[PDB]
Amino acid sequence: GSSGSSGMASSVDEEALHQLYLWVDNIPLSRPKRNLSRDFSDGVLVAEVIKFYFPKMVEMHNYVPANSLQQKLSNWGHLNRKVLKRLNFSVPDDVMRKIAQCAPGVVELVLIPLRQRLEERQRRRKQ
Repeated sequence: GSSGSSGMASSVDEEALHQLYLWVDNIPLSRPKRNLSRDFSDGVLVAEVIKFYFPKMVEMHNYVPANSLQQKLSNWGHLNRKVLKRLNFSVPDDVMRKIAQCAPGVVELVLIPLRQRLEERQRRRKQ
C-alpha cells in the first residue's frame, strides 16, 4: 500500500516497534544474521547506522567490540559525549546501564528518536 495513518498517536503502539525493527534491516549494515536487540546493546552497532548518513562524523577507531559489560558501558559513555552530544541528544546513566544490559525496549526507546534526529541534521544547511 503506502505510508498512511489517520490521526496522531499520542502514545507508542506495539506496531511502532516493528516499523523500527524493519527500518534497521532495510539499511545496508555490515552485520551477520542475528537479533537486533542483542547486537545494538553492544553499542558499536549504533555508530555504524550513522556511518550511512554521516560517515565523516563516525570514526570507528577508538571504540572496540567486546563481550563484557565493563567495556560495553565504557563504550556507550563516550558515544554519549562523542556522538549523542553532536546530536544535541542527552541521556542519564540509569538509562544507559539498562542499554548495555541488552534490555528490551530500553535501547529501543533511543533508536526511535535517534533516527528522527539524524534526519534533522540532513535538512540543516551546514556549510
